[PDB]
Amino acid sequence: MNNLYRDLAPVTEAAWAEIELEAARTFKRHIAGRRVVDVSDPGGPVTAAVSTGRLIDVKAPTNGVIAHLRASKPLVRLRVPFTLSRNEIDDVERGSKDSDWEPVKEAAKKLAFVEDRTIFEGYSAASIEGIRSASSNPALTLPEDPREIPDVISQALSELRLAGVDGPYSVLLSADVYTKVSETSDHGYPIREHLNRLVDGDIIWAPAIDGAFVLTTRGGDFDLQLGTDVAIGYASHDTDTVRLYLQETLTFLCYTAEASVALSH
Amino acid sequence: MNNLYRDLAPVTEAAWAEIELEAARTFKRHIAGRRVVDVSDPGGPVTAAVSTGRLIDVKAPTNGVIAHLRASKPLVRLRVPFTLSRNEIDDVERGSKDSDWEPVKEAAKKLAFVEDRTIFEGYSAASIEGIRSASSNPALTLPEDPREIPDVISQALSELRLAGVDGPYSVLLSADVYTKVSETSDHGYPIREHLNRLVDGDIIWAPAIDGAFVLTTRGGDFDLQLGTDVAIGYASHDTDTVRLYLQETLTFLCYTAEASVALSH
Amino acid sequence: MNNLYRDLAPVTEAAWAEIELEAARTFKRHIAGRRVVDVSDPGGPVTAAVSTGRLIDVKAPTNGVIAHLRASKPLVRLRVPFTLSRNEIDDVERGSKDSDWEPVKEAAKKLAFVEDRTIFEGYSAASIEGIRSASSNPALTLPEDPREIPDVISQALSELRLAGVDGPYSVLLSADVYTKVSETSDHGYPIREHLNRLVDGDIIWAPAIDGAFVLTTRGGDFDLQLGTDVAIGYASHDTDTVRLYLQETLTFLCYTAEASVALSH
Repeated sequence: MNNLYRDLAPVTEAAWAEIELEAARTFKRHIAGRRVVDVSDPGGPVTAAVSTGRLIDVKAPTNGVIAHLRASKPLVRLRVPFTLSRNEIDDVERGSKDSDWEPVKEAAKKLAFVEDRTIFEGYSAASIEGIRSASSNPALTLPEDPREIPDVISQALSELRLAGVDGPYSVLLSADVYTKVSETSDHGYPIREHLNRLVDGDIIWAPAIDGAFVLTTRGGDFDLQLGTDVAIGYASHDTDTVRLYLQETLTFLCYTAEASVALSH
Repeated sequence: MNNLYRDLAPVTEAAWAEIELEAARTFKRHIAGRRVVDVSDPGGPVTAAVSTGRLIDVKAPTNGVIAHLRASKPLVRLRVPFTLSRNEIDDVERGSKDSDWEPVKEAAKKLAFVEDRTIFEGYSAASIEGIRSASSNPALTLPEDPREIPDVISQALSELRLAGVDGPYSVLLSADVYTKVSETSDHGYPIREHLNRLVDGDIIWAPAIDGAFVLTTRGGDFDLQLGTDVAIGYASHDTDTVRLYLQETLTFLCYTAEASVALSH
Repeated sequence: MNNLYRDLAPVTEAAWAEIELEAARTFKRHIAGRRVVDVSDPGGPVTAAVSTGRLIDVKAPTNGVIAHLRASKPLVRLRVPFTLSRNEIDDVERGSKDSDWEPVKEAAKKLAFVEDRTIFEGYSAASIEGIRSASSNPALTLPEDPREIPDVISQALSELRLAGVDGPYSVLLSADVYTKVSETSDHGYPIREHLNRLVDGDIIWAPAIDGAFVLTTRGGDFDLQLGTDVAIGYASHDTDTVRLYLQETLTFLCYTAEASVALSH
């Protein structure tokens, strides 16, 4: 066995398949960073840090010796526990098609939100600087009126052009901004269509992030190093409930500071 | 023979083919639920219920025994009788191309309307909860002005996005709302074109339903379990008329409560 | 895994085999309905109802439509929990041949009694009418004197003959009546031998039932529809005990009302 004690869980194979399907569907639906950043292959449970290739000055041990520490970025393991009714798990085998997988969906959405906020807004406790802070380009402010959002999007694209970066550009919108651009139409077209016409990439729904992000998907700028991908593990169970969790180990590294523009307000 | 005593009917094979063609054409034209919901293969005349996989607490027969009833949803058989002039049936063989199949068309439209209302508006007597009642998403109100319908459609799509559901979205419009969006044009385009641009699915004409419905066609949310599909049977005949009927046995089950948005007014 | 979490139980394979052997032996010993009624093949955990082939009038959804509900009989799941000492389970591997399987025997006898009472005495909460109530033939009264039991048995056979039913006849006796006929002898022969001479079937010991039953085993009259057969499942365990259960899902249907005679007192 491995650390996910799934064999110890009182969950059937059919219920396991349904739970995995629900978690994967929700995570894919609510994730936005993986669509733009480079996702490394999982390094395995052993992997604990990613080498940045740099050196840190440290006080030599003896005279006449120059000592340097090898810099690295630690992976963080993020775990989202959730509990399931054993009645629904048992109902799956009985042919039930509407088992209550809401805790799975909530946990998957929470994990996706944490991952996206880590990639974009950063996670200081994990020594991760997000795309917003690492952006050397000036930060714009989203206007209140949705019809003026294409203006600031064009301004951000102009800033990226002045930064000399190439490759397809993708716009990431928060839930509020995405809703505003979708529900507002101009010239018989929603504002989201205007934004999609502006860039050759795609308009990404990013409910976890704040404001908006404009960045290039040429590759080699944003790296999401994965220790292990999203997995479902088992914690404990009662006679009527099972306590599972969703966990993953990752770090995010930004290499190019001028490859993104961050918008707020 | 089977319960459809077609061999006992005074209807010729050519007239039978014409009647079946008319009934199938009208049913396909006037049906909307089958285009969005999952339609099971017919289970045969024996099938009487669909297992929901759940248990119902019942009072044990003896001490020390725990008893549970197996929950299921009963299929309902819906029959629409209609009568045909024997003169038209006889005229079919004589080469007549304009036989009066209006009763067939009326019966087929009535059966399609009953099926669609059962799927969407529900049929309580058959223990069927429609999509409208089963929708956990908030219910919107269609504005009187047709030009504002894309606004509430975008609002419903935003609600579905907040519900975390994926897959292509299809908008179902009642006869009144479909007529209003078709006959009203904005920016040199009918409002129906705006709605079609909003969603990646299709705008469905649903004359049976009320208001509008926005839902995802990803699959696995709406299930139409069929005992037997639509068939034409024979009841009786006079010297000048034949009494036939259109019948089908079905039930509708909704599995996902957040996969649809219902609009009224 | 399936809903019987046997892999999660702290029970060895040898102890499992002993427990299954004990449960099967006790159930076969104490069961009487399966010897006379037709036992269907298990339909699987999904099966929740059995179609009776009939229609129920329901209030049409729209005008000009005739609607009928498909009648069915729900399966009932009967579970008999029991607890075993972990010391005995561990002793099985150590070569112990006299492990305490009394809880298994008690649970198996209780399940057999519930099944037999359901078949014969009925279980109203499960919408099951027993053989006694479904019997259209008049009900006889068993005399107090065991030597007069062959008289009423012959009377019941005469009633079955007047009902025009054929096939071998089997007499089912309650524990009290079986004990009385066995322990009482006439003409150097127990009364049970007289009863066995009366019918071409067999005298069945039916400790669950009350009074006696005379019925024909020609087939096609009494049907025991099985969802799942008797199985042993796992519930929980302590450091010294394991909580298991015996469960099965079934319904009983009587097709011929004149194929049985029920005796009381």
